Amino acid sequence: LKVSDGSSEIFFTTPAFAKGKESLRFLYDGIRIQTPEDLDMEDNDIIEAHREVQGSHVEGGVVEHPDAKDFGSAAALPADPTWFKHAVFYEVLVRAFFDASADGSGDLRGLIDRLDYLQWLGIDCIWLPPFYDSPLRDGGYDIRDFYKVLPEFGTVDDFVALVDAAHRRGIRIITDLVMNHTSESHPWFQESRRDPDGPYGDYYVWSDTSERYTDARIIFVDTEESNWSFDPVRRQFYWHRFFSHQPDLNYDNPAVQEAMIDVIRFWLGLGIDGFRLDAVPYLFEREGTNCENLPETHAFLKRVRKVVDDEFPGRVLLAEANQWPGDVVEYFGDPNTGGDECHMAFHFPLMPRIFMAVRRESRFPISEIIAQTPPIPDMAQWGIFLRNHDELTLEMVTDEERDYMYAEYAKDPRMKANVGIRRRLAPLLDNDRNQIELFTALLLSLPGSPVLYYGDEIGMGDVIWLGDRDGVRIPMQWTPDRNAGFSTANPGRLYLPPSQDPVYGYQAVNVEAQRDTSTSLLNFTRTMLAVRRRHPAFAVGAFQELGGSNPSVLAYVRQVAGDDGDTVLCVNNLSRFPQPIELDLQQWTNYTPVELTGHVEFPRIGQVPYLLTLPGHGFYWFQLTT
Amino acid sequence: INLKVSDEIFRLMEAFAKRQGKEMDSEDDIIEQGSHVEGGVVEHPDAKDFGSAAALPADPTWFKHAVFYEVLVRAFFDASADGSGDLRGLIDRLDYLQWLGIDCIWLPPFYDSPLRDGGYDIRDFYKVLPEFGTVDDFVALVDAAHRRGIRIITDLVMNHTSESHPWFQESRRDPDGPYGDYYVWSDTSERYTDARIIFVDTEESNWSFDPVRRQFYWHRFFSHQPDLNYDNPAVQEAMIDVIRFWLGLGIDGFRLDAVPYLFEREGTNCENLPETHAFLKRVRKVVDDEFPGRVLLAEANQWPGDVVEYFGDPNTGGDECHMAFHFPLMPRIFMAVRRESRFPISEIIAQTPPIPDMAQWGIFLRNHDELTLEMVTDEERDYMYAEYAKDPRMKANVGIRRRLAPLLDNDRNQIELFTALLLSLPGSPVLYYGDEIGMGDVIWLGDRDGVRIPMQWTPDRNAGFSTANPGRLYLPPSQDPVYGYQAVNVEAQRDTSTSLLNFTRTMLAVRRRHPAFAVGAFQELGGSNPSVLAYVRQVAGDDGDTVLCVNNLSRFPQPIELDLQQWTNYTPVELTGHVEFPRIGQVPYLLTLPGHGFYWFQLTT
Amino acid sequence: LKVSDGSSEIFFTTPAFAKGKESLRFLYDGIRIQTPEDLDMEDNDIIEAHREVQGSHVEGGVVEHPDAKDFGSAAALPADPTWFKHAVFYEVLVRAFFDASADGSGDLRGLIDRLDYLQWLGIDCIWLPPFYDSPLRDGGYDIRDFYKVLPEFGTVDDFVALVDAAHRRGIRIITDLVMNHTSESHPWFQESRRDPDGPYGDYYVWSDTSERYTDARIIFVDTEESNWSFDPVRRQFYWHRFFSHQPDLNYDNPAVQEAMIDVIRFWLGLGIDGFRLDAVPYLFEREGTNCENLPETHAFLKRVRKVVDDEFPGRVLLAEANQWPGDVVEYFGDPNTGGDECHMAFHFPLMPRIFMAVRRESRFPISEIIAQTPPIPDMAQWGIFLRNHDELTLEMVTDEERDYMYAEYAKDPRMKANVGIRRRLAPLLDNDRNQIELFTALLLSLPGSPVLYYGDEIGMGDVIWLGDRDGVRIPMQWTPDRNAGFSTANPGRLYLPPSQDPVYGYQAVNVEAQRDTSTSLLNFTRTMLAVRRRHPAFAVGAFQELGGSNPSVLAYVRQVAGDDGDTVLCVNNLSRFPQPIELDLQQWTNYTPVELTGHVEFPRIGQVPYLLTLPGHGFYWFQLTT
Ligand SMILES: [Ca+2]
Ligand SMILES: [Ca+2]
Ligand SMILES: [Ca+2]
Ligand SMILES: [Ca+2]
Repeated sequence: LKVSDGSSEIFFTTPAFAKGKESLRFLYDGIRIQTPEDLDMEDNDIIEAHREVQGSHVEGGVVEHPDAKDFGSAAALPADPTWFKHAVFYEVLVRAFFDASADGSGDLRGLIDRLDYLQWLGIDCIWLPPFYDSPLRDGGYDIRDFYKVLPEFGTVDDFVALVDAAHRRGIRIITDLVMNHTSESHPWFQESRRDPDGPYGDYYVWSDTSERYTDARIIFVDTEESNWSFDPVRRQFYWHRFFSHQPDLNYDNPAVQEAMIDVIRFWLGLGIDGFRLDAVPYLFEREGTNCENLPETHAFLKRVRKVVDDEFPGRVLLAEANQWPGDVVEYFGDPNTGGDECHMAFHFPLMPRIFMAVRRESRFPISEIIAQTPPIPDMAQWGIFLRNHDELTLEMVTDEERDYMYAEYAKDPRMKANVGIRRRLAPLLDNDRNQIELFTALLLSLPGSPVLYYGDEIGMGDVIWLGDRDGVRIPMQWTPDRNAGFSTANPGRLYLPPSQDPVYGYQAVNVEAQRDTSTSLLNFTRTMLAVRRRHPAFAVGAFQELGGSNPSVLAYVRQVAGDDGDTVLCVNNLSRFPQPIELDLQQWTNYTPVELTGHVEFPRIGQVPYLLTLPGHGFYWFQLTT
Repeated sequence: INLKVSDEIFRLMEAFAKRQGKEMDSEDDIIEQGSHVEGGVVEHPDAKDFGSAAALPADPTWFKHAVFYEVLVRAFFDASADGSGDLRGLIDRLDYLQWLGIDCIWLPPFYDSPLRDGGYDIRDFYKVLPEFGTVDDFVALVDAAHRRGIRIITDLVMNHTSESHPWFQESRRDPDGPYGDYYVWSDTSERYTDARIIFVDTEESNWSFDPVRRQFYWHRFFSHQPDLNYDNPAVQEAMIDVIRFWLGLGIDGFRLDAVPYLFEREGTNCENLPETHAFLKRVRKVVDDEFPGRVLLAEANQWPGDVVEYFGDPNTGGDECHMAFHFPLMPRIFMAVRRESRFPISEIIAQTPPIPDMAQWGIFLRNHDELTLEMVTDEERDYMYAEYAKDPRMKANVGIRRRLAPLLDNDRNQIELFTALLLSLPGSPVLYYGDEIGMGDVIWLGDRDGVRIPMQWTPDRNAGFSTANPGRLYLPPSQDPVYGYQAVNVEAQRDTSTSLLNFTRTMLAVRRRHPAFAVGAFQELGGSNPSVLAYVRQVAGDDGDTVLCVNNLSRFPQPIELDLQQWTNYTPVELTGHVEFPRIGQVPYLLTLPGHGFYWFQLTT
Repeated sequence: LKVSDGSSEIFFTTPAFAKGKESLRFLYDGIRIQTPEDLDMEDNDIIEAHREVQGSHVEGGVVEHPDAKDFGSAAALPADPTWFKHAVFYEVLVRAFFDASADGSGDLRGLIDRLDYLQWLGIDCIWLPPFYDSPLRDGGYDIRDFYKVLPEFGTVDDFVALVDAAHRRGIRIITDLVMNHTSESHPWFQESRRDPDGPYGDYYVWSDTSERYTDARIIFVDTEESNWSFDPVRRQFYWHRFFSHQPDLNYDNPAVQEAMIDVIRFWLGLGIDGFRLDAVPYLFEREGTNCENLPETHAFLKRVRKVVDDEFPGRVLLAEANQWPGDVVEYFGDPNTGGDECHMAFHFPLMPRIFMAVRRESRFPISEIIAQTPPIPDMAQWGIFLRNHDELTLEMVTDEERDYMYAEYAKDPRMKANVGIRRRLAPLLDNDRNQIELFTALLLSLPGSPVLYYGDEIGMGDVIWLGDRDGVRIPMQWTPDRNAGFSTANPGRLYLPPSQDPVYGYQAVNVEAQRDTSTSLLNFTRTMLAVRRRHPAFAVGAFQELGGSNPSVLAYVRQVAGDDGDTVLCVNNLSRFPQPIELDLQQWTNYTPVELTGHVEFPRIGQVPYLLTLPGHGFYWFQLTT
């Protein structure tokens, strides 16, 4: 008799295969069995082994959804409305970290088991890309059910257990949430194309003609030909700002707005602490405009921010906005209010300038965007991560008018080749350890809350051939064991093969090998993460670029405002050669720099230009004491 | 000063050129033709515009006596050192194919294309994709292949073009122009509603609204693949001129793709229309009149019985396609092994319709085709219809093109058994590149791209396929611990005599010495054991080639008593070892076989 | 029909296997063949494929040897009796570099093909471990024939071609040569145990008792029990200072001395430029002494040095001597003579102190041995290589009386574990790129001629399980191809398997990958090799350790004596943390340091302590101009 599941097979009056699972369902010739003569079983027959309240339900023409009271109440933390400024974020796919169910795909159940590593690393909050139920036609960003987590990951109660356990250690949880669109398979859309006179008939934008909203540009110009697609059911055009399978929400309907914010109370009611809003420059669409950054779109964001500010105190709202600095600051809100919209916006053109600066060996590309950066509300924080494109529209922020480097990125072969490809830090810097430590020093010292991608802390690579976005979404390399220790299942049943690259593969780089070795990149990242934790000037301090005699090196002091305030000095060399520089630190005369990693005392600053020397791509961190 | 040279090294141009394995030309920091539209006419080159390739002596039956080798040009060999397989690289590796013992090479589409659908979206019918080479490089290919007895056929999508085709750009821009009616256009979507959607999960309608022409165009496949109005007489002559072009260069034939969807009529399913066969009958006419001795193959994801008429009228001996493909073959062979019974194979043969005399079936070892990704099955005529879902392996590899070795868990015995059937059963066999050395599949990079991984030649860098940086490779060679190039490759397999490659070559060389495997009659022999499938391939006439093939489908040793009194007093000679077995009398001949084993015998006088 | 050679098999009135060889001999059933019916060949028979003036000949009781005039005359270089001071040596096994014969073992024939890489790297002379005919019972150090090169490597004419081609590019050739002993299989020994009254009966030390020379210690105390072994033929004890199969030469016989120096004229007459003398503290043995460093042993070395000085001008003589500095200086000769013995002696305890210094993060372990080092003749040069033990007796130089670190090496786990094991630089430093660049900066700047082991320039590792000495003797990793591009033959027929280690293997590190990448260790070594070439103060300059305010960093100036002399400054940090140091460079007031790799100009030195800053394990190289 054969017993099979697809990848693993075992041959055997009597009434072993389960023994790394308990939980499995067995059938024979399409018959759910619980002795062979009873079932007319003959030689060389086959038994199959398949896996075994959970989901919004459409009843009488109405899509019902459960409430947060139907599930367990997760314990929250002492409310600190300014935690997101001191936080270090860790973006990671649930699919890619750990597989506890041994089903080939990383699940929530694996995430709780790996929380000891993330605390040991020194992160303060985990950022989860969308994991709700979806057909996975656009990387989980085409939500099919807001109230149902993807079954391949787990159940909602597993999410409550994660928020609980991550909270017991002092770590928070945020997630993406697509605002502009849902998937075709969402019940709201299926009701619109079938019951126009029903309650969900105007939940989406419908028009008898395509010559409407013509001034808006097509984001995915290589795949889609128009933001209007002819639905075969309703016999009408529906508005999709991304792909055809992603119809845009009609926020012109107030029930849509009330439904979307209701989903926001649902997860906040469960215990989550934050949200990154995806595709928010496209909520509202009006004729004659580009259907982007409209004032009513910002008005809805203001309403959401209060709903949280009132009902869910101490939460955080982030904004994914592929816009040049000066246009994203609008999504912080009105400056006089001190923050009436998203608490955080991401400074996208940061590394695109940092990358070009170290290749041009000059600080000017970085000093420019910092001065050009507008001020933000005091209770707000810029979001700085080490990537060039956003994980929704693989495009880089640029401005023909306000970016002097606009025509210079294409003059870089590394930039011109990795266009539209999201890559990890190590392959972006050709695995140069000196540069990896340099880019990490900048990200952990520049004004704003840093975001770390999973795997960049040990030097993981990417399989770009697997996708321009999925290539960076490879399983986390834990051990040099099978499946990189990420799953104890068959390799052919995994969601994606762990990288077997000769230099970036799990056999060569993983947490186990780096953990058991000093001078490992993992220990470097953890050391800097612990150093930065002991100094709030790295999170809420004021930025001041200092006078230098050498533009090849970027130097700046971050000082916590007030007497006896935390004052650190960061010096970063962008040249591949040793460079000297005299510093204009006369503002801190009689201050004594103390290097942070080694606690080594350096000469006391005075009134003469302070002389430092750095190697190729080196950096220094001093504490300014008195 | 110091200088970086990148595509990284810190004279400079030459020194960088030599280290990259490329030619130089190929005070005064970093250092980094087909068809043409002439107003409103899309002019295309002619067959006389290039040199003529040397052809082979006219054989009106070679397609029957042939073993085909499907190879994606992007995957065999890279000579331009650009990371992708080109034409130029293929001609170098003709020595391996001639040594392997194939007869002709089948090439997936290589035309200029934006590669939005595996090169099946043709942007220009008269320009080879620049990464693959140029039209002049094909002439050298067809020439070089022919100087050694090897022929060339390629895919040719018939039903649709790419959206980027100049015919479609003039159709949506100049509706009153000469190309404005080269495609099907509609003002409503409620037309041809009785036709089913092929890609039901990707597309929601076979009509699509162009923003320029503000009209609905017909596409049987993808939105970038608009169907062609074959009711337009100029479309036909333009397409048969495309056929005239390559045949004038020297190609030995084509496979016509998506042909059951050419014409369209309201009230029908827009499939297998009489005008579609009437058109193909005219294409036959023009190839037999102008280029005698060429072959037309019909891609048809249809059930045997719904494909036989694509051969044409049997009275004429075949006035349409010379070849239709017998698709449900291995799905029954695969089921037969899991059933340890010969009924899944013996039943399809007992219900396969006749074919014209100058026709031939096409057999390949795959469960799904390359255009779509569906497994053919008929609720009425397939008695295994529902039992495929009762197989976890079949259920897992659904819509997934997978090679032979992963399908059979790399079981050497099973691979030899499937190879023996493919090379002995009636029909011209097709070998996918990699099945000869037991290559593996990557899967994760595409349902159809998983089998399109680079040819694993040597255990050197890039599997000996390219001399370029692995980053510039179009697809990385498989580094699987069992299926990788370090484990399986042409270099190692050629050495060890017990290798699969030496096995397949031995079968190819043995089959070449016996035409009964190609044009002989088929006669299943009654066996007392249903686990064993034994058949005879006999050539009509005295002293005709008569071979006996016995195949065991159980994983255990099995005996079999056979009915060979029609061949009394003969002597079975095994082909691989030329060992003489006892002469057959009036007794049921007894044979014993290992698990998943097979014997080939030659009944001689 | 089968055609086989052992690892590769091919099955086939007719009269392919040769096609990557021409050259092969074929036999069938022990019959040298040049049609099967002629030879009674049947089905399933087998044909074997075997490989096809060269050797000293023992005639009438006398071991005759050829002369240098019987072979081709290799062109020499313009005589420069001081080239060995400016030279950078590259020790490499012929067996391990390249296999041109495709026989599984690296040959001389491969060495000429790879000479373009060694010039491109920037070496000045190649050092070849012993390659004469030998039974390979002790790593080729048990010479069986001085006049016959090992056939597995090639012929003598292949050695003349190598000396020719290496000379056309400006590179020289030296080799080891065992002085104290030969192998049992040497014809001189076989004549001694068989014909005592013959000419070779007193070529070795024979005694009827073992109670002679009792005060000498046993080197290989773990394998041998006595330096006396009872020969079964002569029925007498013969003296072996190493292993039993290595009987010591009897230099008390003057014909032995004349024969040994004759071998020296043989290779120098061919065209070689140098010799490292192996086991020279054991030539002469006298009763009551330790049979080591005896004055008559030094007297023989003096005689040899002249024989070269007179007949072979411009050659070089090196001395392998596991002795503390102060005892090895004796092998330079009498200081007043200016050099009457070996031109070079190797400073063994260099890195043993350098290793302990960077682990103790203090310059004192290095500053001590330098001051304790005695002066040497002006026309002499210390030999500095990066290893801890010598490749003959896997032991480390130490002195209970004159080594203050004597009892401290065992207190280091890395040292205590790698005892008796010769390891490469990268595994010795845990593949820390910063430390590898630091140890290389010291070796390329300290007083003396540097010696580089093959593979350490790209970061190769070792397979210590293959042998305590053979583990470092793995094939050179050229390409990620089969056999690391070292041989185009079967992997099972290779002499040793190329390292497939996940981090040190050829797939991960090889010359091809490093050559095509900036910031690669190969390019670093080549850059430093080209920088040092443009500055003779790195070879013949005077050493002066400078006054420093921080013992964590080693600083020294190397100046070519005279006006406008070459003056470089090397600063080397031994701490894993950033460290500042004020330099006492008042001797070079108004001198301007110019960093060598980047040509960056640093502040002009004056009368105030000069301040520099370094990172963890960093180093700087400045040129002192005026
Ligand atoms: Ca919208
Ligand atoms: Ca190419
Ligand atoms: Ca059509
Ligand atoms: Ca001696």
